[PDB]
Amino acid sequence: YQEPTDPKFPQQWYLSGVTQRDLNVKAAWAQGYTGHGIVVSILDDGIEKNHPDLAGNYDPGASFDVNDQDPDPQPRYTQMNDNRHGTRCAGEVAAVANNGVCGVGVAYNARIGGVRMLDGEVTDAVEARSLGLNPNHIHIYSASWGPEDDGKTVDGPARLAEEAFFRGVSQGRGGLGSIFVWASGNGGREHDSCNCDGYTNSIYTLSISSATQFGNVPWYSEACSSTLATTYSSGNQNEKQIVTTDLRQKCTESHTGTSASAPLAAGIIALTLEANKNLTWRDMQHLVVQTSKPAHLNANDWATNGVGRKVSHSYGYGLLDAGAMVALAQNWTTVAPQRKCIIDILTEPKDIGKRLEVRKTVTACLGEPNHITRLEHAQARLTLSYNRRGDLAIHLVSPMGTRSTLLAARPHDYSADGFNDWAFMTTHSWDEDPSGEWVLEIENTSEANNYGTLTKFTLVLYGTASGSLVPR
Ligand SMILES: CC(=O)NCC1CCN(Cc2cc(CN3CCC(C4CCN(C(=O)CN)CC4)CC3)cc(-c3cc(Cl)cc(Cl)c3)c2)CC1
Ligand SMILES: *[C@@H]1O[C@H](CO)[C@@H](O)[C@H](O)[C@H]1NC(C)=O
Ligand SMILES: [Ca+2]
Ligand SMILES: [Ca+2]
Ligand SMILES: [Ca+2]
Ligand SMILES: [Cl-]
Ligand code: NA
Ligand code: NA
Ligand code: NA
Ligand code: NA
Repeated sequence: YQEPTDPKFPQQWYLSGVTQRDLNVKAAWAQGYTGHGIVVSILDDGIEKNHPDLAGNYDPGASFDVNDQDPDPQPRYTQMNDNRHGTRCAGEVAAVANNGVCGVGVAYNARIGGVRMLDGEVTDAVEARSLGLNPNHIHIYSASWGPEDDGKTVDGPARLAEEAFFRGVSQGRGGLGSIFVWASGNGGREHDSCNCDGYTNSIYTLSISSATQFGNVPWYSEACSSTLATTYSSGNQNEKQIVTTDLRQKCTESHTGTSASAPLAAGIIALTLEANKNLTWRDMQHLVVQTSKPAHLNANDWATNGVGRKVSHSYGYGLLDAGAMVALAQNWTTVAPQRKCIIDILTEPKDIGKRLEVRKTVTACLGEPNHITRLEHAQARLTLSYNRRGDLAIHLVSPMGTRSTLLAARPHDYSADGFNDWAFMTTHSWDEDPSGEWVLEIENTSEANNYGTLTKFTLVLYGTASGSLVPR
């Protein structure tokens, strides 16, 4: 195997490193996996399809302009180069290799397109038409953005966009399911808590956070239980950043944020899908859980779950490992059909006050076709009132003792609107048996005499009843 000769490949430290602080992509390339036959679309502000490092891989069938309602996602050029982000992300996935220009994509033989959908008013219809673009041609969608990262918003896909997610994972990709890769957010300095973003909090999105070059949690990171894994991105000014294609046929070394991590993940997922084109959308999440690596990622919340895997709310299961992903994909056995066990927990509304604990012992649909002994995602779907939402912290403890933070205190969130059947999701109990006692904790983290009521708590378990591995 001959590594790429591109002039900035040496600066792509998260791919070209020799110090074990990288995504282990060369190992996948040397196994023969470069993205050939895979199609990725960037949902963003457009794609410079004539960029010298993108044109060779550009796929019009992976592209559309929802903002102007035409097929051509070319960005709108402005003095401030506002609409450059999609071009930066596209190069991370699939910049051409060995062509003397900039660097390379993770999946440098994949085909790449873009949906121009952020340069205009983003409505539910715009979102749905983007998520549902050509779902039997595009394999993987990469989205780096969501509701405002102001630390006070709770929002997610409205009806058309949620229907697009369920159509995508159900009928997309020949019934194997569209793979939606999502950035978990850039709201760290606002103390944002990313389960309040219904796109990344979805079970249908494969959610990705960031690590700095020196292995730390970047200033912009949001912690939450819905994140699955991590890729490298930017940090402080002594740490390197992401090197990729830029608007006006240029090359940048200063692409940043969690919004630069999701495209790298999408590229790794493209390599993995080349290694086994029959992987379902759920198979892909299982591969990420099993192969991601905590080592050398610094956080104070690493905890071992019930099946022996280390998990963090900043990093999920750790750093994506492309070589390990493609190796495990090759002989992967398709997971069993997804079961869903619905448990209505409360017998009466519960005053929250300063603190509320709800304990319930469940059988996880014992005796029924939705019996789950092997969890995937779990949700606590909560309906509650409270006078100042951001003073709440919410935790969910599984029968195996795994504490998932569903919500951390958000100081800027002054809302009096509470949560209206909000489906807080955790990945941290993946592969655990969910039978037994679950504990929900709701706490007022402020000294204020805050007040409200929990009126509904639905525990929703997804998973299967076969195929478990010995714990790690
Ligand atoms: C009842 C009903 O109909 N509600 C409809 C709502 C419509 C809006 N939704 C949230 C939402 C709102 C938004 C737009 N917002 C404004 C700009 C934000 C930055 C500014 C910096 N920036 C650049 O500068 C680029 N050059 C990037 C963009 C992001 C936030 C985007 C999404 C979204 C959805 C999908 Cl699918 C994929 C993706 Cl990538 C992004 C999602 C929630 C539902
Ligand atoms: C894909 O997986 C399904 C489910 O196990 C199986 O029935 C089918 O034969 C597989 N297809 C290929 C091409 O391997
Ligand atoms: Ca256009
Ligand atoms: Ca190149
Ligand atoms: Ca956020
Ligand atoms: Cl469902
Ligand atoms: Na975001
Ligand atoms: Na997700
Ligand atoms: Na534990
Ligand atoms: Na149990």
